[PDB]
Amino acid sequence: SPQPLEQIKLSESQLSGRVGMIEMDLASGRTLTAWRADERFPMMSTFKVVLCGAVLARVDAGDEQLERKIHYRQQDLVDYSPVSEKHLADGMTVGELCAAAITMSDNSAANLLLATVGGPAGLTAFLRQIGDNVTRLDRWETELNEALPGDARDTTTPASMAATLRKLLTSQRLSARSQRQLLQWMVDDRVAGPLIRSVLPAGWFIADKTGASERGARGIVALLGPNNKAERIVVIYLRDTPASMAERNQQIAGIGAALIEHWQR
Ligand SMILES: OC[C@H]1O[C@H](O[C@H]2[C@H](O)[C@@H](O)[C@H](OCCCCCCC3CCCCC3)O[C@@H]2CO)[C@H](O)[C@@H](O)[C@@H]1O
Repeated sequence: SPQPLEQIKLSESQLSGRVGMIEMDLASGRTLTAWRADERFPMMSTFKVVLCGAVLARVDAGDEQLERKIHYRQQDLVDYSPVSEKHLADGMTVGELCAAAITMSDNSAANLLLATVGGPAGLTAFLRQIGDNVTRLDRWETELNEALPGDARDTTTPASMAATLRKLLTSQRLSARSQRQLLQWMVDDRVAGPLIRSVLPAGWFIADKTGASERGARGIVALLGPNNKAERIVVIYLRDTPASMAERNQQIAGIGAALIEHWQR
């Protein structure tokens, strides 16, 4: 593989789309690689990590409990509810809802949790309160995945998302237990985590949340590193490509390959 920046450029040429990426040390925030890091990209399901950070902040303040059971109705469900459609009789706890949102990308779980933090506007306010002045959530699932060209709704930048993830995971804004919970939910991703491990060399840590839109977008927020350590945050977003989902996936994987082969920068 080529050097990471060279591979990112090649991916734009092959996809005819825009790529945005940051690679950052998790412990310190050192930025190693920036490419279109201040340009906007749709978050898609990657927003669910920030959502559950806001839920955990409420738990830490005594305004929520991960144990609290939410009884919801079938009319509350939106498209793609693999976990939440199974619990119309018995409900789900707040913590189960976050696990479903992050680890299964369950959309109805995410909307139930979004309500608890004051909707898109409440989540955006939380972001402002932790010093992210760029990321914005405007819509609910599934409309937030529309990814219309030129639309600023439901977007982040690679730089803002990486900094926000680092804040949630490490800055002691969340309690120790809450930081550990957020990390574990990402470690437990079932959508892409197992597939990524099956193509990662031995020794590499992964934790992640992915997102997708049928209108030529794709993204991942990840923790990655050798020696089984979550050394770096890697954020990659794609937009405005006509390419197949498979080719979007392959190009993101190719950027990862370039990082792995050229890690010590
Ligand atoms: O010399 C480095 C390594 O080179 C290859 O590893 C390949 C691997 O066989 C392939 O499957 C992967 O694809 C990359 C898969 C990307 C995984 C995650 C991508 C995401 C998630 C994390 C952030 C970035 C994007 O590339 C590496 C590096 O070439 C060898 O197989 C391996 O023995 C060797 O240790």
